[PDB]
Amino acid sequence: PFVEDWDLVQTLGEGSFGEVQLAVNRVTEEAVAVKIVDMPENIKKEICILKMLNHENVIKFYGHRREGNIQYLFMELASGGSLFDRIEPDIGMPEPDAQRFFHQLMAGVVYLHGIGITHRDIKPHNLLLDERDNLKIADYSLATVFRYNNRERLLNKMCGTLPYVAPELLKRREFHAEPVDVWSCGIVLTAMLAGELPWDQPSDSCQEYSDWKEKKTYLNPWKKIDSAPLALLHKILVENPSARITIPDIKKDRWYNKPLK
Ligand SMILES: CN1CCN(c2ccc(OCc3ccccc3)c(C(=O)Nc3cccnc3)c2)CC1
Repeated sequence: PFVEDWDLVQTLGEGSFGEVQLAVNRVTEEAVAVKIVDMPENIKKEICILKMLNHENVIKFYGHRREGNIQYLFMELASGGSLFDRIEPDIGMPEPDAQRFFHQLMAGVVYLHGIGITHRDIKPHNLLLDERDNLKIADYSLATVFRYNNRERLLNKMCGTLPYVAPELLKRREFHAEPVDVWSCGIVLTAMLAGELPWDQPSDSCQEYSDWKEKKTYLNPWKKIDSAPLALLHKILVENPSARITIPDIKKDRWYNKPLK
């Protein structure tokens, strides 16, 4: 029935593990986002995490259907598109829009981490907008459990997107999940405020990453950023994950608490 219930109108994007399509129902014309996977059982894990999600700043999971070898995952379509499309290259966006999206990103991330889930691929492509421009964290294909029965487990898989990835994930055999998601959030904030990513990756072979470690914020992208948010970015984009600021402390930051417009 699926082909008789739903029409796949277009490609929306690809997750790390899969591809998702705009689907419109042939009776109701209801429009949804559908992820279709040809069935290895990473998907079983993805589904199970998707079933846990209940928050305003996380995408809405409708449910799943398995037909043939193929699995179907249905989710709320984000009528606002992705955050990536609100970033003007070389410019970013107005500082108050950035702050609001960053407040919302932090709300979603706090939520995930409080259920012991790490997203592992936070970037503007995976941050979607509803009709009222409320941000929603999407794509749980790399998400995983880092805390269960109140015990933390360290991660050891490299994954994500290079320019968003924390430097410890390139160097350490094992590392803590939360500080890696905090890192990526800082790269997203950079992108929102400067319309460009600071480095290809956070390794010593990368000159722009060295420049930042030497504190040369007279260079781009940093020179485009006002002093208050830059001060936050200095706390987030700290190489040593154990000195990196934590989300509770982000919520006390000066710019984070600045009334804007
Ligand atoms: C008017 N249109 C409305 C829809 N517009 C739009 C554009 C990209 C999208 O996803 C990109 C994506 C991001 C991550 C992974 C794959 C694809 C979605 C969307 O709703 N996707 C989605 C929803 C729920 C769960 N997952 C993805 C919607 C573009 C503007």
